[PDB]
Amino acid sequence: MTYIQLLNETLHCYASKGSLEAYTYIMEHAKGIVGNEAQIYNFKYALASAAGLEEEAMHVMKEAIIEKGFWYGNEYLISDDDLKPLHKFEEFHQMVQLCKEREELAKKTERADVKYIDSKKKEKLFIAMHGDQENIAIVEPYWKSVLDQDYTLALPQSSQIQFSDGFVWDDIQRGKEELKEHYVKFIENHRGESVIIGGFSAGARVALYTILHKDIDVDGFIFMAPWLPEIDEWNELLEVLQDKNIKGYVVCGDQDEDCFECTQQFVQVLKDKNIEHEFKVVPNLKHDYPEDFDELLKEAIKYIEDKS
Amino acid sequence: MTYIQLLNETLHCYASKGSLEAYTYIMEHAKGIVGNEAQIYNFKYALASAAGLEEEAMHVMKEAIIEKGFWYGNEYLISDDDLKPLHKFEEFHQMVQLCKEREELAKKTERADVKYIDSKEKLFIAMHGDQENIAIVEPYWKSVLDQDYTLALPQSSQIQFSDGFVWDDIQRGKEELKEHYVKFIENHRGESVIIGGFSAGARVALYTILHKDIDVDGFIFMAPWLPEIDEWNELLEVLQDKNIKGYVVCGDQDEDCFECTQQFVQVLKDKNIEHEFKVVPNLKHDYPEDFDELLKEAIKYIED
Repeated sequence: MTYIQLLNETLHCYASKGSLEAYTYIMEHAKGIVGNEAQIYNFKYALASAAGLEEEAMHVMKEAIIEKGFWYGNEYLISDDDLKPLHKFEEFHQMVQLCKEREELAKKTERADVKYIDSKKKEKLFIAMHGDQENIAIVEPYWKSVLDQDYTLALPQSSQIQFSDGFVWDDIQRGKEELKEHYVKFIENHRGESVIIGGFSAGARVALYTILHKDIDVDGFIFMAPWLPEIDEWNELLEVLQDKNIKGYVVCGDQDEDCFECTQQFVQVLKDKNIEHEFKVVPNLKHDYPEDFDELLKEAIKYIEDKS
Repeated sequence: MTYIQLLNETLHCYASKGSLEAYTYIMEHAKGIVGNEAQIYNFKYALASAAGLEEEAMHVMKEAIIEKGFWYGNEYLISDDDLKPLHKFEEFHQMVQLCKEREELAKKTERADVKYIDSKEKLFIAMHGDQENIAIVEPYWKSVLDQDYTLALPQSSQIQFSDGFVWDDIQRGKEELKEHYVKFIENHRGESVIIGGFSAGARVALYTILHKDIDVDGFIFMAPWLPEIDEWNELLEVLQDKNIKGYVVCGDQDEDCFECTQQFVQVLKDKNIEHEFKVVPNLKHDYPEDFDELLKEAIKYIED
């Protein structure tokens, strides 16, 4: 029973039954209810006085005003009809005067006040992994549209350099390590909610390796022409996908001589291990992203965590 | 044509046609394409050399390495078959040596790097009812944080009794409401803004909006008390000017506010203002017990 329910039912009871019953009602139900005691006491002694329980009303009043130090309107005090039976008492005039004082003071001191309760800022993260012989400039354009879904985009670059501005994921260990380093650093000074990791070819490889070694907690993954040459060797580790409930959105073009094979073998295992996912083959496309890839990203994200 | 399309079609052309045609292909399509130039130059001179255009290849190489300062793998350089025709040239050994230096340096210096590209600041103002305060109203509007909204709970300066505040003088109310709001936006740029209220609280909220003292995207009233709804006929026009959505809720046992709330909803229909009224059965002058769920819908509706 909330403060308002108590107050509403009490009033109802005043009309329904007498002032006596309503007094009896609030006596029993007021206990424990938080809100504004002053208002609760006013109701109590007003009902007491109205019902004819003059003595009860006086000590209720005393407590409120004397013991708890609250105050009520002067006009109300000297004009509420329910309180007339109390004017006989001298203690009553004492309270009146005591309240008047507290009121005059309280009114000159009126002032606005406000309480702000700032939000936590649901920070979402998306990590995209470039392909071999790429870098951040080259992979950014294809994953830039994740900001439209309120996602902070992290684009990691491998330390394994092959030529000026060209980087690779050959050594999948350093990759997994770095990927963890970046991820740890990010959550340490944040600790976000949703996390989706995306990748292209070898990029997608390290992404999947990392996830499976539980080096990164992810809600879903979005691979584009992933290069997964040891898909059979990772049969045991793929279990991790069914014990943590992760959604996968995989895309690959049917003219991709290097990645349609491994991408379809991978999808086969995802079906065998009943992992919620969705594979999309784009006709005529080779080893490149589809021209309406930013639209697929919209679906993918919707699917991944928007849905559930 | 993207960097990848260029690179893929060029290779395709190498297999389809000769190394000469593929060279010719990349020459005309590379122009303008953004993306790793080093990789683009490698393709160019490698195809040149392979095709038999040794001289062209040399300048291509020179530019890339000399003029633009890029470098390539030593092993690749001294082992790619397509580049063998270049070993005759002394300038070629110069490049080799120049790259070896830049490579040794670059490889001892390998290091991870990452680029972050960050992605609002929303405000919600709830107005307590007469004879209430911040403690009493907070519980019914606390669930707006779940929708990424900063919650502002203003308290009227008009005190009636210990910890009991009222919106009698609807002018001071409008004033204060503006003061709080101004102060907040001067240091926040609040994108979305929704104002909510209960009874008299909702009244000041509406009065303020209409005097354009506060820009709001929507408003959520609970059992609003609007006694001069007809007197505000002219000022209600403002709701059709900047296009605001309204979500009004009221209980059918509310002796004091079901009248005015329905009259108000009537005007909103007459003035064709996007809105949605919801009557909760059996409810008196109090919030519905599943009110935090209605707030979810209301906000969904409003921002949509």
